[PDB]
Amino acid sequence: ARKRIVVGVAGGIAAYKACTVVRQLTEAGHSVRVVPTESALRFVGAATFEALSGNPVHTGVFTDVHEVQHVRIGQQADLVVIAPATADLLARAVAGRADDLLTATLLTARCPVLFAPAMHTEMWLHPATVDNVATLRRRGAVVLEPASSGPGRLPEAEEITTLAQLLLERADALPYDMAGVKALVTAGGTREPLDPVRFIGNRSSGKQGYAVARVLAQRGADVTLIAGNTAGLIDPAGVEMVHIGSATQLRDAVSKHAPDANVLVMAAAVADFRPAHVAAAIDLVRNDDVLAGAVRARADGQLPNMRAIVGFAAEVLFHARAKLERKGCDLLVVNAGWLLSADGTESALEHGSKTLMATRIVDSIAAFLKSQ
Amino acid sequence: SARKRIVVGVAGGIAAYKACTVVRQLTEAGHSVRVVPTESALRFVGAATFEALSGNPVHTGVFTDVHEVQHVRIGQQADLVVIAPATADLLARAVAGRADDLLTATLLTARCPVLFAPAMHTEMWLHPATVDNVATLRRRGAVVLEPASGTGADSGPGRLPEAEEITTLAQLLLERADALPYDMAGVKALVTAGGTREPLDPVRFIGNRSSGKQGYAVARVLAQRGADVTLIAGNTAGLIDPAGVEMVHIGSATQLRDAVSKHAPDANVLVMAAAVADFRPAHVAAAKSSIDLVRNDDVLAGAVRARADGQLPNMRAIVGFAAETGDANGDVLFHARAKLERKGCDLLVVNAVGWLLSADGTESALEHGSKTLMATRIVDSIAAFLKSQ
Amino acid sequence: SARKRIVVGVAGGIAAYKACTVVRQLTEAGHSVRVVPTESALRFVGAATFEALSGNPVHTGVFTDVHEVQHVRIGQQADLVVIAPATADLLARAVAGRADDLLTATLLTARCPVLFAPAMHTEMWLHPATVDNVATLRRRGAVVLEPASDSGPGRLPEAEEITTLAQLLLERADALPYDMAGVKALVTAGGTREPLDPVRFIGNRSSGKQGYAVARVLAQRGADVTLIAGNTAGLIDPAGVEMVHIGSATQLRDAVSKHAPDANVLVMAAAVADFRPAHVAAASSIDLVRNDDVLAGAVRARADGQLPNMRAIVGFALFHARAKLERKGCDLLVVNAGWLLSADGTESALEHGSKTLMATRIVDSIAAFLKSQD
Ligand SMILES: Cc1cc2nc3c(=O)[nH]c(=O)nc-3n(C[C@H](O)[C@H](O)[C@H](O)COP(=O)(O)O)c2cc1C
Ligand SMILES: Cc1cc2nc3c(=O)[nH]c(=O)nc-3n(C[C@H](O)[C@H](O)[C@H](O)COP(=O)(O)O)c2cc1C
Ligand SMILES: Cc1cc2nc3c(=O)[nH]c(=O)nc-3n(C[C@H](O)[C@H](O)[C@H](O)COP(=O)(O)O)c2cc1C
Ligand SMILES: Nc1ccn([C@@H]2O[C@H](COP(=O)(O)OP(=O)(O)OP(=O)(O)O)[C@@H](O)[C@H]2O)c(=O)n1
Ligand SMILES: Nc1ccn([C@@H]2O[C@H](COP(=O)(O)OP(=O)(O)OP(=O)(O)O)[C@@H](O)[C@H]2O)c(=O)n1
Ligand SMILES: Nc1ccn([C@@H]2O[C@H](COP(=O)(O)OP(=O)(O)OP(=O)(O)O)[C@@H](O)[C@H]2O)c(=O)n1
Repeated sequence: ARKRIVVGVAGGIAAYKACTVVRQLTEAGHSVRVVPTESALRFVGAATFEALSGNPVHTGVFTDVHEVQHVRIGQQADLVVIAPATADLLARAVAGRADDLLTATLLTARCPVLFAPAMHTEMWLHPATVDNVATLRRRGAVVLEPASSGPGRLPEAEEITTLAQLLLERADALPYDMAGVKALVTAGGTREPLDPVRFIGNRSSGKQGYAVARVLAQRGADVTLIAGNTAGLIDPAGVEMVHIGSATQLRDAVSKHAPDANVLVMAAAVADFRPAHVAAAIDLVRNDDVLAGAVRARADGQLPNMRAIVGFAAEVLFHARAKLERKGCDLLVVNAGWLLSADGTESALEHGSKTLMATRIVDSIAAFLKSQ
Repeated sequence: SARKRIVVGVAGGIAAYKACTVVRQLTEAGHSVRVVPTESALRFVGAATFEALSGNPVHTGVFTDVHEVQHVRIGQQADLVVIAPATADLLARAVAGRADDLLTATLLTARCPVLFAPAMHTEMWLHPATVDNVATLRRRGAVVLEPASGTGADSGPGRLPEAEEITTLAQLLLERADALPYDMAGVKALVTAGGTREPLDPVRFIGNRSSGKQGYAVARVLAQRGADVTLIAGNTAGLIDPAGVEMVHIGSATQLRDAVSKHAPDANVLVMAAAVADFRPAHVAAAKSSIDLVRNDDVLAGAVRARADGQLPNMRAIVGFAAETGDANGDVLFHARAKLERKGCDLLVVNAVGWLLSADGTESALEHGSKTLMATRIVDSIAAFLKSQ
Repeated sequence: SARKRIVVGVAGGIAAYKACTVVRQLTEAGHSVRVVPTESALRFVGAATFEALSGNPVHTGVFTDVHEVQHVRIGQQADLVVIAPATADLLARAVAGRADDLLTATLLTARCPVLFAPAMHTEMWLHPATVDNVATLRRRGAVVLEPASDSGPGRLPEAEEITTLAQLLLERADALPYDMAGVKALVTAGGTREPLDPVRFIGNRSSGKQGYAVARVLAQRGADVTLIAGNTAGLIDPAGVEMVHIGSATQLRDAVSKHAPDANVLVMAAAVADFRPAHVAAASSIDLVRNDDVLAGAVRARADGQLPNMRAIVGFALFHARAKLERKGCDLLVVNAGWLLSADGTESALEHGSKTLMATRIVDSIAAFLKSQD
């Protein structure tokens, strides 16, 4: 259960944010060794990383040579996380440099490698960085899309920790395969009002919707995410946020952005009905099916971009295979998980995290779009 | 003059003390050696060791003795640059084109053959960045030796080849700059080498005086040019296993043919350079004044006939070896072409106890030189033939 | 465990990069090795090198790790201390009883065997201060390897030699007394090659190791050794041993003839072939002839007073064994399939171990026989 993680820290202003990544990985029961660059010590000192990780902090290969630390750290690692990954670090990782303990450890690691780049937009968008990021991606490393006045800010420490424990559970979880895919996602419970202060709502976290949006984003999809009431979820890096209120405001937001979308995933738990009298200081009216309405602009001919629609269902193997054909979605998800597509294929989602399940969902979407 | 100027670059690997004997052997062979270590190499082996072994000063940066314009004169005057060990860091700097210490600045300056001898932990060696860099150095004209694998649990490639292997591959490039193109990639080659031992008893036996140097040389040259080489060796003159070849040790000629028949199906090229014993001893006792002899099987003929009977499909080139002393009944090329059509070989190496003859009709006079230089002429023709077939 | 603890000390000679191969070899043999360099050795080989090979920390003075009592525990837990190279300066400090760095402090506290492998320029080695210091260390119970051979003596012996002798002292502490000073010895080793024609021949699977061992142990105990070698398993010349190679068994007979006069000990350890082929073809069924018993030829000349100086002859290869010695005429006989029979009837069972170990027993028996007539 307790995995061995290396946390590489390169020399960026965001280095103090790695402290939080180390503390959380440690709180989750994991064994963390911090390997900073020399230039990271100009930002956070070895003492801080030594107290948070509980293990010694060294920057070069020529210390504790008797314990062969330049190979053993990488050979025994279950994951390598670099946060922040500077342009310089990425440039060295691509070149295959091994001139400090962090880059030598990268060459030795035969485990998943997660870069969380952080830098100024101009650096991130410079053609050397762009090619370097592409090369690391095609070599099998995960390079998180940074957050956004432009792109380049380090993703929040929770997003990095979550994606780290994801790769610990499933090494192939985040291939850079959904490039060029545009995706509108919905998540969170909607709030149907009856008062400028009071309302009716439900208990959905939004986590699985957010999880699916995050996994799409970190696999290359240009994601747009319309959220309602969430369990205080913070926005995923690189996804465009559109916050909404009512189950009606959800519909308008969908039909505002859905034409540009290539893929749409209804994870929102929209409430069935809706009140009709809103006193400014029990008259319900049943709300429209936003998912089912999408399949119809589908047919009526104004979604010549849409190539996949996925639905979420609440708990029976065969009892649900009817719902996908009836609802007209390209595939449907349900957990008491099981995934069912419109080609008859069905698979049971082995138990896991909302993000781990989100990867199975995003896998089944990629396969569907291949079959076209 | 036969005295060449060698630059020995030493990068920061555990193997740096092995570079010491490399410089000792090259100076003992009359060459003039300048050692250019990286700064990290100095934490493994001291400058004083290299100054005493080479007799020349040892510096790591370009800003020393800039009056003697050493950052260019050191490269401009070298006949060979050898890097041993070449670390993953150093290969990466050479590929990027860095010139930030004296060694890498010498690499941009040198116009002579350039020999890297990598040494690393296997995981560094198989890392995609390392393998891309090795490919780029090779496409750019450098020779990058395939490392050794010397075990049980911590085996795998990445070990520095033995100094003798490095020094004799260094001398090869001093003699022939184009000796080691990476051209045999994708071919599997089976090589026999050495003499055989035909037992009279457990203790005594009949044998010949074969050193094995010929076959080992072609195995080595094949390995260092890309081939996945297997080497069936009998008795040799204490020859170290070449870097990157699978080794199989046999005692007798019967034991050789069983070993050849065991590995020939996976092979693309077979090199019969082993001096195989013509006749055996009739009775093998168990302890100890006229001993009878029985003829052994012609394993080389055994392979061509099995090939013509469809039992060796992926076999594409069978090269035999022949010893020669003078020509009277015809010329040497006349009798060799007859020996080549009769045995069914694709290539015949006639040893002047050089001549290279080919089933395509090619013939070539091998000039005198080192056994390893002759192996490159041989491997050239094995390549030339495979292009034809 | 068979895992013994070895201290390899390294002093500041050009030969320090050769100690790296000693450390690796002792480590491949399963032992735990702690390298203790002098400060001036770090000018030649870095601490980082010795750390990667030894797998153990590398320190140079006594004040590091004072908590885990290293100034003393490094010596009093060692099973062997080998110094390679041992410079003149190190030998002088060891004789003085200096302890001003970790290596010298370790030497004063060790109670196991101590093996010095000196290496230096010949003028340093033959300077009277060094000569005296080498004699004091030998007198005091240390083993000081005679170094190898500009062309003079003082080269570090090969690593394989040092590790061989290191593992020998791990098996027998008293194995290399400096007892055979002045003795002229001549040894034969290896198999022999009787040619049929210029390229073919008939050989035997003799390694030469057992004969090389006896020549090595003799030279490192004080003797001047001439080794006549046949076909060996690619063996390296022992340091301090005039080498003479031979081919056929008559070429050996010819070689023992030239050199046996000057000698005081003959160790007929070669596996000489008894039969030679009928004729050399210079290019069926092979008839053969017989070769001279070299050992029996050797006892005859001694018996006819042709070898005045030779005081001991040893043969090789105890039901009929005691009779074999009396029939051979040899002074001692080594029987392997060990047992060592003497020319005064006393026999001893050489408990089988390393070849070099039983070589020290063979030299033991030679030593007692030479002191018999002294
Ligand atoms: C205050 C400050 C903040 C920096 N932030 C970043 C950054 O966020 N990303 C980046 O690539 N470089 C950043 N740099 C530049 C790096 O310090 C520089 O590239 C350095 O060599 C670190 O690389 P390394 O940690 O991989 O060795 C910053 C520099 C300074 C002075
Ligand atoms: C004990 C030890 C052994 C090492 N061995 C190697 C090696 O064999 N190959 C390698 O590429 N790197 C090795 N390294 C990593 C290098 O020391 C490091 O990459 C160094 O910066 C290489 O730089 P250079 O280009 O100056 O050699 C080793 C490091 C240590 C501590
Ligand atoms: C390149 C060089 C090689 C040397 N080699 C030896 C040597 O092999 N033996 C020796 O006794 N002194 C040698 N010396 C001289 C010194 O005595 C030696 O390096 C050092 O001072 C001895 O100190 P130590 O006790 O640490 O060995 C050498 C000096 C140099 C500069
Ligand atoms: N007002 C609503 C309510 C539900 N949804 C969508 O409908 C699906 C689930 O509704 P349904 O087809 O009725 O199946 P259930 O799981 O039973 O519905 P519920 O959410 O109430 O559990 C989800 O994909 C959700 O996006 C919708 O379109 N608009
Ligand atoms: N029993 C044997 C003996 C020889 N060979 C192969 O055949 C070649 C030489 O056979 P041979 O006809 O005896 O060669 P010659 O032309 O007579 O020259 P020489 O024997 O002196 O080498 C060598 O390549 C050897 O590898 C073989 O396969 N089987
Ligand atoms: N031609 C020979 C053969 C034997 N020896 C010596 O004799 C010893 C071996 O004894 P040996 O009598 O040859 O052993 P056996 O196998 O019994 O041989 P033999 O028929 O002679 O008894 C060795 O020291 C060896 O060097 C010798 O001097 N010359």
